[PDB]
Amino acid sequence: AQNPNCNIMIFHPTKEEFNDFDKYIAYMESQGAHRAGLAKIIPPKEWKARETYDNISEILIATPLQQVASGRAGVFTQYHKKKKAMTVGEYRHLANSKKYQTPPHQNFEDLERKYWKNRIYNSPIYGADISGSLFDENTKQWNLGHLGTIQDLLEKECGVVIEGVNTPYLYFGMWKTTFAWHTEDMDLYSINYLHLGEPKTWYVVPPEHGQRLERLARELFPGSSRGCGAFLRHKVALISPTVLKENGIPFNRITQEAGEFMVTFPYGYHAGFNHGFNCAEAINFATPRWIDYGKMASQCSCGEARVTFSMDAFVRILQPERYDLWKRGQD
Ligand SMILES: O=C(O)CNC(=O)C(=O)O
Ligand SMILES: [Mg+2]
Ligand code: NI
Ligand SMILES: [Zn+2]
Repeated sequence: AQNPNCNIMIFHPTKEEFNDFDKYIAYMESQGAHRAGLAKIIPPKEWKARETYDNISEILIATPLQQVASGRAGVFTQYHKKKKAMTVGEYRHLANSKKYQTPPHQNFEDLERKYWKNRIYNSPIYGADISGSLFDENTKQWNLGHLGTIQDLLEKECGVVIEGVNTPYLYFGMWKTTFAWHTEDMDLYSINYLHLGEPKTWYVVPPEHGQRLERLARELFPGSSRGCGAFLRHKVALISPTVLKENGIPFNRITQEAGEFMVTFPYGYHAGFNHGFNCAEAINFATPRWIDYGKMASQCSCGEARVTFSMDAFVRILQPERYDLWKRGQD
């Protein structure tokens, strides 16, 4: 068995190997990359996502989200308070302000310490979940707006044609902006490209150990767990590496820098934070190996998770027994 300790693997594809996306994902899996839940892909030196980032300031962040924490430093939830619209240039200026900017630090480990010590005492503003792309249309390799769609994969594997679309999303971050512990919708893969700016630190639980994280989460967030049998689908709970280690939960960590891709694998729980002003692009995708994860994915039916249009068909076809209850939670 390849990668039996479930370490995060880092890949350096050549420009030739960068042509065929599906083939390279399958290659990484042949080397055991999925066992970690997360892999890093450093593009060949010949590649670029676009020519420059000099002309992005007029992108609108219609609903910036202020991420307000509750709990203790290592075990907290966050809620998202909607703020007034602002442009990316306005948001960049805000991120760099004295109130929001990254503090002085020695290295990534010192900043990580500061994040976990101090996160809860601040409410950073995240420009998350903005439909759009920053890849140039002429970038032919690993262009996250040009991937094979999940609807097409389901149709190719299972024979059933379904409605729905699959487009990317932009994330504008600042120091302390946080992504809570989650797996993807329908335990899909994700791919995330950090276009510019400061790093993003990731934590990940191997897919084979995901239920250990779920059991801890039920213990640590006991009201939430009574409310919903899949409350991590709400994407609000944070648990620090120190607390994970104290509770024996297997995990790994890695820092993504500008110009690097990360792939999350089916049922790989992940969480993390941004170091400072940045912009990432991410999308979900599927492969043949996903189908069995999709069929077994938990679902939130309490009403909280509310998701895209395109998840309806995935539930309907892969999980027909669950469909009626899940759709009620959508309505
Ligand atoms: O970058 C973020 O805020 C969150 N991203 C992801 O969870 C991902 O790419 O799967
Ligand atoms: Mg612009
Ligand atoms: Ni994710
Ligand atoms: Zn729920």
